[PDB]
Amino acid sequence: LNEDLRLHLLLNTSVTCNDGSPAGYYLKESRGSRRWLLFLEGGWYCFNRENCDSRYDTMRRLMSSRDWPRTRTGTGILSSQPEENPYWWNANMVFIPYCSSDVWSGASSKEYAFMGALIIQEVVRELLGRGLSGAKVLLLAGSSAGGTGVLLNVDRVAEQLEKLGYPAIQVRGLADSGWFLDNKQYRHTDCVDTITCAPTEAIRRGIRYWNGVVPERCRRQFQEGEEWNCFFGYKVYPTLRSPVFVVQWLFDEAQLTVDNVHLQEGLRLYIQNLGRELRHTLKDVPASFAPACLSHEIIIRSHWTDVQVKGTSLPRALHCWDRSLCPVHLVDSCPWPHCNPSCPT
Ligand SMILES: *[C@@H]1O[C@H](CO)[C@@H](O)[C@H](O)[C@H]1NC(C)=O
Ligand SMILES: [Cl-]
Repeated sequence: LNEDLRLHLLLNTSVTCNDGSPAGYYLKESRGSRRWLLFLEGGWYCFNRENCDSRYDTMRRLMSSRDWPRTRTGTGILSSQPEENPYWWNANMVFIPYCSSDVWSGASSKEYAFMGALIIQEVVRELLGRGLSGAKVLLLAGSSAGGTGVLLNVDRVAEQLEKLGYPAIQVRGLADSGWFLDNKQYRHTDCVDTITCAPTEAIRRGIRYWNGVVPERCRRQFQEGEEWNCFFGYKVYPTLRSPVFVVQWLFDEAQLTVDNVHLQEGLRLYIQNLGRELRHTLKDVPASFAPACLSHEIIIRSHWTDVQVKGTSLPRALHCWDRSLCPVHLVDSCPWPHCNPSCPT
């Protein structure tokens, strides 16, 4: 097929996936478009040697490029089909697979390797030779751990480009399902399994184990040793220099899982309070889209055009935002999961 994204493994083979195989990116160039969409894949993380070994058996794709296919079809925001992607089908499309298990924060060279931030850096620089140097807009986008990666890296990439001599390129971000709360769990549990570890504790261990770096402007706000705060969207958002659009299910499953909810009286309240706290953190975020659904991820799913908030679709909210650089602070007020009719299933 004419329209598939093609795999490029990183020429510098010292920047690697967890297991030492080369990292990489898929690319579909678009004749004539000055819009670049760079997508960071998600899929959790591992914060100790034992959890990582276990992920290596269960989910090897997420720790190695050995079996990556040479092509991939872009879906959602990365689709070249006008019906699937009405404003940006004609964009330069890039998919960066997530094989560092580090929320894209790993920045050192030397057991498992965690080099997420360096993979992004490396992909940006290779792309300059394939046409990124003439871009008007570089949209750094991501889902789940990729979404959080956007927040950790978008200003780093803005700096990388001005340092390399390409200041005219407008760097922006789009974080989907990467906006989490460092809250108290519903029912307590000791941190042992990835999926049920409290978010706060998970990042504390992750950041040390990974040698993870956080954006500089957020790092300065918190004490030495408390860099884990910068993994949380409401804490990193305020000092961002690059513009960022935030897409977040008010009742995100990954959030519920880490809050040790499993799917009552007390639970209803906790859940409904979650939704409320979420809304509160989006109050000063005009570029947001936050439907009251219980779900996780949206932007590279084929059905992303379906969801609406206040009569506006996600592709339309994004296009208006792009144009402002038609409403934009699109947060559902209805208070219980699925109260929005447009939710998916
Ligand atoms: C290649 O990547 C390695 C590991 O990050 C880095 O140390 C080395 O300097 C890179 N090569 C360059 C920038 O030429
Ligand atoms: Cl061309």
